[PDB]
Amino acid sequence: SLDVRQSIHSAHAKTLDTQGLRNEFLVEKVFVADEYTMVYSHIDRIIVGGIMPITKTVSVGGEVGKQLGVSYFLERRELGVINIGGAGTITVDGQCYEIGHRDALYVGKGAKEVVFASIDTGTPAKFYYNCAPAHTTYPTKKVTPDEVSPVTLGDNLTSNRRTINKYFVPDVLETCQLSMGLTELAPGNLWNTRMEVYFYFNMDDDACVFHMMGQPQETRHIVMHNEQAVISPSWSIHSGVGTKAYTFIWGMVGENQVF
Repeated sequence: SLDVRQSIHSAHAKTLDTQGLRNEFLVEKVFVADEYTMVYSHIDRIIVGGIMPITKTVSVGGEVGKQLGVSYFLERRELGVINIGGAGTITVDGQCYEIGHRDALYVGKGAKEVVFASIDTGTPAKFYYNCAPAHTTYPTKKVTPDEVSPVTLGDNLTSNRRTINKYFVPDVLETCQLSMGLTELAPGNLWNTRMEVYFYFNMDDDACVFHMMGQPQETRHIVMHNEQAVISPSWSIHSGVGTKAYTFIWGMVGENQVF
C-alpha cells in the first residue's frame, strides 16, 4: 500500500505516452485531510508526500518504518518539511515545534516519532516534505523565512523574476543529502529558468504549469495543477512555464548539495 515509483531508463521514458508519464513522475494528491501522502522513488530513494491535519493529528513513526523495513521512519533517514498552509505544529519525540506559514523543520536521523498538527481547522497546515537516506544524524532544526537569505533573480524581460528562498542548504544548517527551497515567481513572470523533486502550489485553481522534462533532445511536458509534485530523474531537464504566476518548492540529492 506504499506508492512506489521505480526509476526508468531515458529510452524507456521516451516512449511513454501522456498517462504513462503521469503515472511515473506525477504525484497527483499531496494533501489529503487527516492523512499523510507518501511516494517512494527508487531514484536515490527519496520519498515525497504531504500532511494536512484537520479534525485529527497525523503521525509518522513506527508503523511507517515497517513499510520501509526499519524500526521507525527516520531510523536511517532525514526529513525536510515546509509548511504551505496555516499555522501548525510538529512534535518530534515529545519536543513540540511551532511551524507557521512558510516555516520549516528539519528532523535528523534518530527521531522516533513525528506528530503533525494544525492550530486551527479553519485554515489547516499543509506540511510538504521530502525525505532522504541519512548516514549521520544532525540536529533537528526549525528554519523560518527570517534566517533564509532570499535571492532575487531573473528579469521581467525573460519573464523569470523570482525570489529563491533556500531553507535547507549548507549555509543554514547541516544535512546529509537533502537540499530544499522555496522559489516564488513575481507576478507577470511564468518561467522558472543530480535528481530533483518539484512541488507546485499557491496557484489559482484554473492555472497550471507545463513542466518540461526528458533528455535535452527528447523533451516532454507534464501538465501540473496546484499542489502537485514531479520526480525529475537525473538524466532529465526541469524547466516549467505557467499559465499564471506560481511558486514552488524544490528538493534534491545527488553528488554534492551544491545548488
